[PDB]
Amino acid sequence: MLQPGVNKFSLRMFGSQKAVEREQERVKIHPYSDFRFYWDLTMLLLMVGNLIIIPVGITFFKDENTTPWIVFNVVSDTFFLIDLVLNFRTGIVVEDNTDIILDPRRIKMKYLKSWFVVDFVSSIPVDYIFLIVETRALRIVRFTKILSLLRLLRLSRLIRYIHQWEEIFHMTYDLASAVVRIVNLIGMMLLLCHWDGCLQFLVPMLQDFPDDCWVSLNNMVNNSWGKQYSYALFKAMSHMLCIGYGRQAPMGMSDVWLTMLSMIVGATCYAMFIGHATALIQSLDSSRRQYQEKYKQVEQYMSFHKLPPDTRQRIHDYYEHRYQGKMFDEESILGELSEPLREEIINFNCRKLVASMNFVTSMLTKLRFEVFQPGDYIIREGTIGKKMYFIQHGVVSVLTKGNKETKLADGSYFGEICLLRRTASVRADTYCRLYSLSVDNFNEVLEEYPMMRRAFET
Amino acid sequence: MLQPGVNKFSLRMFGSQKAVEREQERVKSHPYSDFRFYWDLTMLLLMVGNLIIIPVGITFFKPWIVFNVVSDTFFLIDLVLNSWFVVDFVSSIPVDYIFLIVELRIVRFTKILSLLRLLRLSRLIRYIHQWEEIFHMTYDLASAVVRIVNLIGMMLLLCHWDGCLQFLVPMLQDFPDDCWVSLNNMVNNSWGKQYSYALFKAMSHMLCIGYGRQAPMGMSDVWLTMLSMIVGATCYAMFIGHATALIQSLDSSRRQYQEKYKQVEQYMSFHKLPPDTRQRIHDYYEHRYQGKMFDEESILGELSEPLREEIINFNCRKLVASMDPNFVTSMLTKLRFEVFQPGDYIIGKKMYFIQHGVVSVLTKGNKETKLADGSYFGEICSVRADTYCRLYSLSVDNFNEVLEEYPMMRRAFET
Amino acid sequence: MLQPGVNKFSLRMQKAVEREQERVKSAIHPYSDFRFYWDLTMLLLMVGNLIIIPVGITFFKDENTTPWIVFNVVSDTFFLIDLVLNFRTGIVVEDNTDIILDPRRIKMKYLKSWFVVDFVSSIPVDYIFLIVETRIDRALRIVRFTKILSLLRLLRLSRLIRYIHQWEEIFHMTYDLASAVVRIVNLIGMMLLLCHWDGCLQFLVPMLQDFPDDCWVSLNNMVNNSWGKQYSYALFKAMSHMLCIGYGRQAPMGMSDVWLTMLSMIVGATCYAMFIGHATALIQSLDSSRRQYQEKYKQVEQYMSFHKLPPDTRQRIHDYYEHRYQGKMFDEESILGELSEPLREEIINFNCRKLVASMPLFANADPNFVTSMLTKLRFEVFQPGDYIIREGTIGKKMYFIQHGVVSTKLADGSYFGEICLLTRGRRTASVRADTYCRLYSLSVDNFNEVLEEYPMM
Amino acid sequence: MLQPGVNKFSLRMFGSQKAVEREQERVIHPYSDFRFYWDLTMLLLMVGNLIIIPVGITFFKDENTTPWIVFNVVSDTFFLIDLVLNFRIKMKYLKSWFVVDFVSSIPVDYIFLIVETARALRIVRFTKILSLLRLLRLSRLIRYIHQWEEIFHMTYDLASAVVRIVNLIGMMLLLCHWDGCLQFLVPMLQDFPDDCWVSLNNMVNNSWGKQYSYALFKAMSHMLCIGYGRQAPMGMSDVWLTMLSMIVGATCYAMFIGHATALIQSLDSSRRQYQEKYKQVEQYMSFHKLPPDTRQRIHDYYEHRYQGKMFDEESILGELSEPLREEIINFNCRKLVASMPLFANADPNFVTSMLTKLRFEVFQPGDYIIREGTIGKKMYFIQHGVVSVLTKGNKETKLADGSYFGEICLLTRGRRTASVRADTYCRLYSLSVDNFNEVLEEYPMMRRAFET
Ligand SMILES: COc1cc2c(cc1OC)CC(=O)N(CCCN(C)C[C@H]1Cc3cc(OC)c(OC)cc31)CC2
Repeated sequence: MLQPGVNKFSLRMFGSQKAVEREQERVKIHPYSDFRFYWDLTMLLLMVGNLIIIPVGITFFKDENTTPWIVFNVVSDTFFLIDLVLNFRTGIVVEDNTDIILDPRRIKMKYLKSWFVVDFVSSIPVDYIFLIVETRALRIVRFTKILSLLRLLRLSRLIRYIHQWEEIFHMTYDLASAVVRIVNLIGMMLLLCHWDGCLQFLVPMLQDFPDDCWVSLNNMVNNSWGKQYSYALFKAMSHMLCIGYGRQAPMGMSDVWLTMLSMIVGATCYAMFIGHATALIQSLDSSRRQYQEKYKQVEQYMSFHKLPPDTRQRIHDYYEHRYQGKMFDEESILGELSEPLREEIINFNCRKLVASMNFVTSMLTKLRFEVFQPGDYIIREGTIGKKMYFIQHGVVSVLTKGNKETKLADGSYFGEICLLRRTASVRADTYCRLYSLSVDNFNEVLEEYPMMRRAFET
Repeated sequence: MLQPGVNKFSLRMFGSQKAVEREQERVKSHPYSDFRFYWDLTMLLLMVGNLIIIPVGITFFKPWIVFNVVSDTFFLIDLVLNSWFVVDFVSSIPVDYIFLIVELRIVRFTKILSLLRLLRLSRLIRYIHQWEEIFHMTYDLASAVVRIVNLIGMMLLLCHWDGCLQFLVPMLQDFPDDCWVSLNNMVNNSWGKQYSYALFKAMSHMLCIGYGRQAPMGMSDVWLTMLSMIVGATCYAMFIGHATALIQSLDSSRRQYQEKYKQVEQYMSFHKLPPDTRQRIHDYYEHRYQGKMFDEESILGELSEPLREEIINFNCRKLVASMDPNFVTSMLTKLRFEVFQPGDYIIGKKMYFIQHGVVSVLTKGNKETKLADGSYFGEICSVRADTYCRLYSLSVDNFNEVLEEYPMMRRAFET
Repeated sequence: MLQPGVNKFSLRMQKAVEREQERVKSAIHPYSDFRFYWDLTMLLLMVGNLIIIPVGITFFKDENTTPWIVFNVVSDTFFLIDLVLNFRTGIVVEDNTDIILDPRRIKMKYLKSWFVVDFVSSIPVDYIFLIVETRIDRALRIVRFTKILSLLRLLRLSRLIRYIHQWEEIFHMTYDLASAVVRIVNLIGMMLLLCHWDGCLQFLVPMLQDFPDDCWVSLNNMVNNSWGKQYSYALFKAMSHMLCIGYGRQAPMGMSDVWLTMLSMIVGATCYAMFIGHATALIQSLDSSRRQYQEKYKQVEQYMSFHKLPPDTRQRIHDYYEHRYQGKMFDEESILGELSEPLREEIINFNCRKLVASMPLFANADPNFVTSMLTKLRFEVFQPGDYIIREGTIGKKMYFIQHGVVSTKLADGSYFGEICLLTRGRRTASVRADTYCRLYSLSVDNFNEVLEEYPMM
Repeated sequence: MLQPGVNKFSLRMFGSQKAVEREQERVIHPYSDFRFYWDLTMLLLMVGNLIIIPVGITFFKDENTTPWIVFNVVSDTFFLIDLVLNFRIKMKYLKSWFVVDFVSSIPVDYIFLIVETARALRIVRFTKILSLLRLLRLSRLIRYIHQWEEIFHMTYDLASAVVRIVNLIGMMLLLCHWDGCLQFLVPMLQDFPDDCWVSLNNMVNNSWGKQYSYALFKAMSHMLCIGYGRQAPMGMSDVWLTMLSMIVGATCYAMFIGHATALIQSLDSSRRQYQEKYKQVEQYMSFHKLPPDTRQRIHDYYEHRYQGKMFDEESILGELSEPLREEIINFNCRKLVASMPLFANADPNFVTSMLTKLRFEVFQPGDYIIREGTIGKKMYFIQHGVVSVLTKGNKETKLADGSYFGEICLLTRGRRTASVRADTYCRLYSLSVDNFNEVLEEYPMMRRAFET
């Protein structure tokens, strides 16, 4: 299973099949192996369970040496040693370059600059081994508890595993991905609040019961772990939201300093999260802002030249019925694409129109999109012929004595004459989305294409 | 009648009347029709009444039987006329009354079923968006205040929901001694006071001021105020972020003007510019752009040909005609805007058209010639500027292409 | 006298000033000195009223003392005077000299700018109401309605902001950090005025309802305390509502207090939120070229990572950027483009005459095409160790050394290999860069085209 | 060592010692190493006094013992030496901060009380007020730190960002404890009022530890806008001090949060500039109706061409100088363009010009690169991926990195003899025929060599 390649992500990370096979011959543990996926899924599950339950067990409750908590801790930590020794035989992507690092020497030397020390200190049963090497009892309990808090260093594993797997899975960068990111931020913040509540319940217990503690004043001595956890989370979330100090203001120096640090970090983190979410939602609403800026610049330009209200209203109508209220660019998007994709776009969008009438593939590279408005002349009499048109969605009425009122439907074509002084003229009935072809473009595309131009001229 | 026949908001969707007859066969095959507009308006009024009345009735005052049955009739009209199907299927029928047919806990079940009736706010969300672009006034500061007031509006109905919920939860489970009601002794006071205190706790929790006159004691109070605080603060913070972003976007053009002037400040810092020029540059930007930015070239090259023709005509018809439509029009299509500054020398291969201001001519023979709006000069193939002129330019080369492109009387023009 | 004859702000917007006189010779101009001083007198007197009236009408119960009445009536006389002077005045709006000398024109324009508010604020509605009541002749109701109708005078905020805006659009000479501080202190002034008004209201709303036991005045034992020791705590509650600190000493109890607290939380916190957003926007707009430089460097580093460049180049490019743009943007081509001619040639002259005129060929000739080719010059920045030109390479680009000394050693004002342009072939000199030499450049094509367009020399 | 010749990052400013020799030729230098050591000791002693002076003034009533006198006189002497060292350029500085530096450096309070020796208690109050006004090392520290910003900086990445927020929070905690000591000092100077908060809290004779750790709590509660403290102000000098504390704390915290959020947002800017472009393109496909397959095959092209890494190749190349563009293009393309035999014998100048005429191009698997019967227009130097060339009765021949397909019709014409197809995301380097023609017409040295 160490050989990578799964249609869920490998076929998207590597569009062609062969590249995926190339990954396989790279082996001839891999980052993209399915066994790695299963291992990291089980990891995330069990280790998030640890990050949630360990602060509850070690801060609240008594008689920690009971069988269920002990066996849970030892099995989790043994899995942690397993993945720790696995980290000495693995591979990661470096600076986005796909490097297998199947050599243990490399995955040791270059890993000797990572956070390996954090994983070392976290993934060893410090509480048990420190108790054994020592073997004042309350003081030893204090050390073993405060070092048991070091099991929460698995947040580093969580964040690194998320970072290596944030880019693997995507569906659509719309509200679906944005809500995923904001939900991840909210989950991290509630994890922080849970940790802070457990800390504010444990620091009194670590000192043993004070008389100047929030626990004594609130009489939360021997009621329940559920209510105590609920009220500690209450204090932590009130601190970050800046509601207050719960029921009573701090009374003891220990709790004064504790609430000071808790509320400073909570307020700072809440402000950071709120600003990040606001920036994310503005990025979601980015498409409207560009159009708003362009329209405000247009309005200021019209005011700078003192245009009459009729022209201003016509300009407003043209802008609202050209860009449809949110902005895009023809030139840049058609210039930042490879040849096959550009020809695919110009074929699908603009081939049915020409098919209603390799020269064509070279003529299609000169069709300029163009939108007019009702009542506006397209071609005017007395104007030298310089352009034709290819209706994509519009109805143009020819102005002629014979052609009193016509409605040219989709896929029509006019102005072709004088290509090879307009005889007539046409208006716009509805919102017509024309195309265009300058006579110079036709002359060029023809003169680099002579081997059929010798019959085109006829 | 499915025929819209609207010349006020359907005219914005389709400017010409002809498309109206097109919409005619669109009927013969409507969201913009009169009947749908009337139905949506009546349903909108009734559902606003729903959102601001039913939470009051379900929580307080444990008549109203008249209002709920008639409301359900119009909801059924929506479903038969009709993405979000189970939501309407649940919050479109009298679930509370029909639940008793299936069956104190039962009575409580009817109310929590009625709590699902609020989901039409989602229908309002979709509706309020699709009325947003059909009609508009302008993009001035006034419309922004309207948007902010509407934002405050749905956040305030959210406050109403939150207060009703915060009064209901300690009311469903009788009234425990640890509930905020028991602590405030306001068990049997007036409806006004109860609603005021509920909306007050909700207001404080979202606005992060306090809990009120007390602090949560029972587990129900703690957890209720818990989620109240988190959701209220979060939603209010995003609301304020959106409002401030919109306000800052209102005066955008001034912002880009300021950033461009800051970049010019850096540029003048680099080249050790003398203070006189460092002040003249500031004045020239204060009057050329008037502290608010635009780009004439991009806008002109972006507009459709008839529109661009309209603006260029309205700007320069009197200017050029003061010296065939096609030749003069092509000449107009090549005028550049060259706002000058007082005391700046002007001029010889270019001619100048003065739209605004006063220009002076310096010569040794005659003392000067005073010119005004519309006068043409520089016609060859030095002079000063007195006021903040807005001269127009005609480069000789551009004149050459304008002449050569039309050969009907080209040799006559060069003659 | 009514003619605008100032030499401070009318100068900024010279013969046009005489044209301003012309627009008055057709007969008060908004830019007139007397108008400006009179508007300043209203500025002071408006600030005074907006502070005193809410305190006077709320505090100092049974306000039958004479000096307050004298001050109020004289202020009302100034208000009638300035309202009637608002008739037949020039209003420069839309950056256009709309002097509207026509009485109908000034009438309609003033009727387009909160006319009815101006009348209702200017007229002493309290005095007229009391005099008509005395002419006519529930007593306590009339007593409270006296203060209620005197409260109509707070509509003068609209006039105050209108006058300051008529001056805000004039005083815009600075847009540096000083202007940001001016905007910030204006925001703080408006916010503190709202604090003062909310504090006065926190007492007025109870006061107009006498003093019920549920009001905070009763519970705080502040019924009989001094006026200062009441205003201070009222403003304390106003700021405690605005800043979202708390309800004050004790939570709201009565329905009136609860609803007033709700309204104060809204009008307080929302306005403070807009204030904070404005402050953050201004402090970020203070430093923007640094942000743009950071974005450009991030894009360049991102591109450099895209091409898997060796670390030596990844250090050389970083050094080049930090010693070329040095954390602050400058786009020479665009800035020069969007400048009118005379400023452009002035900048180019001051930059380039001493540098380029060192060698004799262009110095001898007439400086018109010389100025043109100077405007055609380009900015180039080099780094030590990189050879500017190579031996056995076609010499086509001269260099005018504005700064630094590079290798013989050439000091500032020298020139690099100008003989290559007039000759042709491969240059045999490999000049070595030794300093951060900011040079100037051109091309042989530019030289050929300037000699073609100007073949006189 | 009063000259800036140093063997550290100062060299990064001025590479060659001859460039450094210019400053040695001109030349106390602020950039000198001795001034560097003096600035570090200034920083250390300045932060020490900025933490200790407000506490020494307020809680330590009549600290007439010798240690405090020694501390104060050492500070006075060292600040005076710093002032006299900080002194041609003085006239430019003359209208700046000499009143500031004079009042900050000298012991105004101590010299004031010497000439004096209920007037005595008022003199003590004046001494305390003068020593408080002497705290202008806030401004001094701001100046000296702001000097360092231009002096040295490695990168503006996340590493420096967290440092910037840490600096802001350190300055803000400086403000916190200043306000904490103030909230005790102002009531203390009046003598403990009955209605004051200290009296209500019974914190009248408690130790320095409590009187500091709860005053700090009170003074940064108003900063985090959490509340007042144990009680409402009650006292009215107290409520005015609460006015000032509320305003300054909330306003400064608002500015600090705005600045920090803006920094963390500008930290990730390229991703935003790519997301905006992708939203624009998404609207482009929404406008001209297209099948979902084309939408997917454009999304894939962006995800494997820009990779979410938003950069503009033309602008980045242009804004660089030629003696820096040359190394980039060389490292990217010397192996590729020297691979084919015809250009291996080409002139280095001709090679570099052809490199400057090279253009980056990307393709997708299954998409034709060159077709059958089309007019040949460009040339290709494959840099990545594998390409499948199909030439009539030919199987899927697979060229690799460094190869070249399309070299035909480099100067000739005719229809395409073969059709190629991309097997992977082959990142090519295109090369148009007209560019080849123009480089040969401006380098006619080997026109006759390439004529064959
Ligand atoms: C009163 O101070 C602020 C208020 C607002 C804003 C900014 C403020 O300070 C940064 C804008 C905003 O997002 N908010 C944040 C609201 C979040 N909390 C709940 C508001 C209150 C608690 C908090 C947190 C603060 O710091 C961010 C703060 O600074 C004085 C004020 C407050 C809404 C209005």
